[PDB]
Amino acid sequence: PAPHGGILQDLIARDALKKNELLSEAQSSDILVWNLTPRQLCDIELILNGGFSPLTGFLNENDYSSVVTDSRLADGTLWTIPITLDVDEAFANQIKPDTRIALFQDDEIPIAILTVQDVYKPNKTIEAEKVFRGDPEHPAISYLFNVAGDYYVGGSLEAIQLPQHYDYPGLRKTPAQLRLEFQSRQWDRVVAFQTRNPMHRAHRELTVRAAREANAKVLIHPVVGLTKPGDIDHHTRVRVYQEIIKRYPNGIAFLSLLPLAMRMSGDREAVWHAIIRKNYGASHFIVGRDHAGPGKNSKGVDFYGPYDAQELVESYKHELDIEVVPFRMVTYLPDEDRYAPIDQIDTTKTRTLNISGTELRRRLRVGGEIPEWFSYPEVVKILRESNPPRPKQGFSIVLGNSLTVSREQLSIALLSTFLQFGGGRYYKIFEHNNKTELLSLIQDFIGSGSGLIIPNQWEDDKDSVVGKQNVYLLDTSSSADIQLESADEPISHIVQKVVLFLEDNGFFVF
Amino acid sequence: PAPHGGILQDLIARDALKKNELLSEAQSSDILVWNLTPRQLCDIELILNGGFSPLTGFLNENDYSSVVTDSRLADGTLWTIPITLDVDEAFANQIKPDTRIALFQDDEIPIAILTVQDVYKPNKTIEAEKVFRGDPEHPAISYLFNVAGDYYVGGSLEAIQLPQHYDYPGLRKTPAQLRLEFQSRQWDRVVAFQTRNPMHRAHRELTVRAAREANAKVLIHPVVGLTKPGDIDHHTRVRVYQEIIKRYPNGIAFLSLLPLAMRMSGDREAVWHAIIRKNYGASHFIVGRDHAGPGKNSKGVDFYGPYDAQELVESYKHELDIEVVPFRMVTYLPDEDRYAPIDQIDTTKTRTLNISGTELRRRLRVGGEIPEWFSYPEVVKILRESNPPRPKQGFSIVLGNSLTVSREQLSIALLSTFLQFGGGRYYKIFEHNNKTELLSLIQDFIGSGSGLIIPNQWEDDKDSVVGKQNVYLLDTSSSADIQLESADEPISHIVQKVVLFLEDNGFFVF
Amino acid sequence: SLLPLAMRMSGDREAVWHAIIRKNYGASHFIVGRDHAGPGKNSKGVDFYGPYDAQELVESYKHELDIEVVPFRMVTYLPDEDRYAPIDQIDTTKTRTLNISGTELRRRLRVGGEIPEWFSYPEVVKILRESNPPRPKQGFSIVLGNSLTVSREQLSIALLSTFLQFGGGRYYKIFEHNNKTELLSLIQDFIGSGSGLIIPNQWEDDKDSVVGKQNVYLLDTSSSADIQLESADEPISHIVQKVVLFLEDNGFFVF
Ligand SMILES: [Ca+2]
Ligand SMILES: [Ca+2]
Ligand SMILES: [Ca+2]
Ligand SMILES: [Ca+2]
Ligand SMILES: [Ca+2]
Ligand SMILES: [Ca+2]
Ligand SMILES: [Ca+2]
Ligand SMILES: [Ca+2]
Ligand SMILES: [Mg+2]
Ligand SMILES: [Mg+2]
Ligand code: NA
Ligand code: NA
Ligand code: NA
Ligand code: NA
Ligand code: NA
Ligand code: NA
Ligand code: NA
Repeated sequence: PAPHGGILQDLIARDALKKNELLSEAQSSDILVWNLTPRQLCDIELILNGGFSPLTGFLNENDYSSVVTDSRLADGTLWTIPITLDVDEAFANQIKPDTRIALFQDDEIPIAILTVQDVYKPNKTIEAEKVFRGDPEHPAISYLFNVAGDYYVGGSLEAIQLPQHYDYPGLRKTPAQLRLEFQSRQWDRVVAFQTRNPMHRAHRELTVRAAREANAKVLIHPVVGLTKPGDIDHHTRVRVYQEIIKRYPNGIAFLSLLPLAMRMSGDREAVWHAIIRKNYGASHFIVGRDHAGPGKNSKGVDFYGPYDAQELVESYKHELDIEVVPFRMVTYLPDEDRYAPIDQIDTTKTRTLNISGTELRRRLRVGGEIPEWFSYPEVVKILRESNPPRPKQGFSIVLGNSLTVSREQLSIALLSTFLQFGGGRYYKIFEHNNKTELLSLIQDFIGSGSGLIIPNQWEDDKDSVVGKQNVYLLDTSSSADIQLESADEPISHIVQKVVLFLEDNGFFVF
Repeated sequence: PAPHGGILQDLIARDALKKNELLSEAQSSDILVWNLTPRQLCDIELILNGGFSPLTGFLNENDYSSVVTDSRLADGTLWTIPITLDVDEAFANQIKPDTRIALFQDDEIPIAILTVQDVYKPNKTIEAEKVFRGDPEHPAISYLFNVAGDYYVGGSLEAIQLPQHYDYPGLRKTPAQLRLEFQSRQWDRVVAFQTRNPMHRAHRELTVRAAREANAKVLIHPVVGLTKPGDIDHHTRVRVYQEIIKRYPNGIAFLSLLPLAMRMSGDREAVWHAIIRKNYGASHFIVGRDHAGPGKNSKGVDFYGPYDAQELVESYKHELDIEVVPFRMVTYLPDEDRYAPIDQIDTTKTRTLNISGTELRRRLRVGGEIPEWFSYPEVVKILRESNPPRPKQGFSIVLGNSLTVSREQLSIALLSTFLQFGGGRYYKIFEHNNKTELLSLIQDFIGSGSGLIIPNQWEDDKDSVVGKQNVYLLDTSSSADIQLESADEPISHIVQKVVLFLEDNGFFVF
Repeated sequence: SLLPLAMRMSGDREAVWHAIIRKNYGASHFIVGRDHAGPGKNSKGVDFYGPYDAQELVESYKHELDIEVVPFRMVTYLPDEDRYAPIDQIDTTKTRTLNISGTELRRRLRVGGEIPEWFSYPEVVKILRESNPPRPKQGFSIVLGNSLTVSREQLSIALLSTFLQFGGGRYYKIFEHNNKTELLSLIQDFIGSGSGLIIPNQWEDDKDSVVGKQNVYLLDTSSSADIQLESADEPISHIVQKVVLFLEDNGFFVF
């Protein structure tokens, strides 16, 4: 269907003949520069390539306010997620309306020139409540307060070039490009599938049934910008998509990556996804259970109800101009060797099997088997590689502050001991000297599968620098992972405690 | 047989009742301390545990000189390798005869008290020529000049404790201990096998035949102190020995580790090995082809003739007091599915197969198959782990000084590109800032299998800090591993050059 | 169909006889092979019959045998073509051919080695391996020679305890025959059963015939001993080693 607002605002194409001129202005000595944050790069790419039609810049306060309370742009155009350029006070003060500023990437690549319409300090409590529902634990609110700038700069954009990406150049289709790809194949009915996760047999099955019921071709449009915190990296995920797309019948599916920065804003985001896919050329879209929802908070309560998304999108059905296909999740029937829509089988009368994310995570952590009815083997092989089991995981042993035995000798004892065991893990007694440049290397070593022995703890005002994954404290204190019987426990006893701890946790296997 | 000189100089046992007294003296405030170098720890352990009977300390000049020219101690006792305590001038000056000094390990563990008999500056050109044959490339001469102190301190030793080791506590038998292990099994004929390498089927076969011909039990006595430069680490090797010892018929073999510091001094060392094994309780010993020889020098010439060792040991036969079993190397006969002594088959009349070290190294580098007739599978599995093939090897790409493209962008491009590929290798753009504390981490990352992208070169006065294995220079210069067409070559072209280079070299496999 | 014939291995005469016999059983044709029904060569390595005596003799009686004799066209395997072809059709020096002699087949079976499907069908090879197991599965006997002055009761006990350490499932027995025929005749049955027997003393020479000599080894100082002792009073532990390593060299034990 036609782009939201009727026109594809592909600013790259619009400004093609001003590229040199704009590029030269961006590189002028007198122009004020702003370095785009990683989320802003995600947003500006979608504005510049028309992914966010009718947007043609970051929202000024007039539009922003309507989006916050009315879920629309001041002109009444449905638009549920505010896209603004958040800056700090120091920069906001240097700019006034009509000021033209340059937006760079990595402090070296000019992306666009923004003509300032306004500068304002939004009430983040209202946005937090109105747009994201108010739970301080909602990733969007966390970002809203802890990362986002306190001042929004609204203004019209002029394009120099889209944010630079060196990976998957072939798959990052812009709206215009994707539309031409469909057009060259004569596809005029396309159902799009959103995801920020690996795809298993069930996803393959459900998307194909969608294709069959909507009489449409399939578009697997995964998000590769910012997704939920803790999600699997997009490189791993792209590898999985590239693998699963080969499992569809020839000529029925197309894989294209979307550099979107999700807010995990549930029902509002679901609407936004529909609009965005319409701009990219899809005729149909599937909205899932708790679509774009971040789940439950600490108190175990739902950030959104499982059907809020589908209900909200349905309420805007008459103006979305993109058909929404009903979400029919499928489950595996052992006794019939097939998948079937969950709404068609009687739980208490028919056998069904499925592997929850929690269980999948466990199996991967212990190197256990994962059945082909759940996920294709080539897909599982990829997941095991990016997330190796414990015998292949790195780790660190931190000699606590309470230790009175010789740190130099205990570290040497641990090294010599670990080195006896096989498995190929690399070991290092690592001294950081409380230097940040060294502390930041700890998780890289662990990520590399290495075993580090750290002679002493770093200062508390440095915790933030070190990731806590697979990092274990050896100390007399109660908060120690490997508790010492006493501060002067004999080195050989300590060594045993560590070895058996690592064994119990799967790092060593004999 | 009886220890060389007639008495096992086990100083640990001799001084058992002075341990507290000696320990207290070593920890006195006024006593002069010397930190033992890694080779001296190897030597003192063998002196203290009687491994070097009749030695009871480091050689004074009187004995040392006789060993250098006469191959004997001043009393006429056969002794071919000088064992001295080499120190720098600053320390030598602080000591005079009768001075009692303490010998520590790791600057914290007291090993012994040495009563200085003399202090002298040896003519290292004579020792180099007389003891090690004079080739400046002989590892012993290299050490003699580049590492060893210029002053020898001769003196009698009193034991506090043997050098601390936390790995393989069970297998490091002292002479007295090994002798009791043989005695408890009623073994009175034992043939010992020396090695600083992995053991393959041929070694298993030849040692068993030795046992059969000498009517003796087998002692696999591998060196785990210092061996030849470039040798496989002893942890890997011990794993292999522990594995192969299980392939002998029950009750025929015993595995014990020897903390010797080899000099790779060919025929002289061969004699020394015989003496040492006699002290440890062996009745027989096998002297191999080019036994304890370092091979050929740069000009491709032999450091020693292949039979110098066997000939020298044979010339001392009447006073060694340990039988030397003839070395009968075996080779595999495909057509008969068996190994047979090489001196029994006609090369041109019978089929024989064998895998040279060079070829073994290749197969391991490319992950190729290695047949069970060559080495037991459990042994090969261990070698593959410590020395993984290229797809599992780490590496570094150094952005040369000639580069005029943006280093920050080229590094980012390489990262994003590498991250597309699968395989689980971990990647890092690593900035060392010419800091030693960071440069020394490069090979640890590579040893961990990681891929590092280094934005700029380090200063030449730092080369020594970084190992050169799997480190590749991207530069316009001729000495670059990955040569740029020009200093400003487009980033995408450079990326391709690197990817294809790494592929050609096996790091990436598609 | 099985024929309860008692062959005489009488070469060409027997070949004729086989033709007659098959005619009686109803065959219209018969193949006479190379050295058909021949026993091979004698000690001096000379042929009991010429390779074509049989075919020639049968051919000379062709007009009265009343059964057609089909020419014998032996086939060989062509690796490069994955097929068998008549040996009389290929040029030895121009075309690759593979084949496994009886001697080699026997070896492979004795050592448990692989035998390729181009030579014999796997189900056929499985059967041959069962009736003729490789050395690790073969029985054997160790006879303590008459020259031994060490204690026979202790050496036998030492050997037993030692063998019992090793795995593999072979059953062991210190077997006393007391020169009784009823016991001596059981030796090869035990060996045929895969068992390992330790025999404390030799039987009288007028009894040799009763015991098969397969896998029976003499431990003695004499020159004709399979496992030669350094001396009659060699220490028991040394003797044990000599035996273990001998059995290993010969494939009975594998570690
Ligand atoms: Ca703030
Ligand atoms: Ca719920
Ligand atoms: Ca205490
Ligand atoms: Ca010097
Ligand atoms: Ca040579
Ligand atoms: Ca240029
Ligand atoms: Ca013949
Ligand atoms: Ca005697
Ligand atoms: Mg882009
Ligand atoms: Mg020690
Ligand atoms: Na429409
Ligand atoms: Na999904
Ligand atoms: Na709700
Ligand atoms: Na002696
Ligand atoms: Na060797
Ligand atoms: Na020579
Ligand atoms: Na003839």
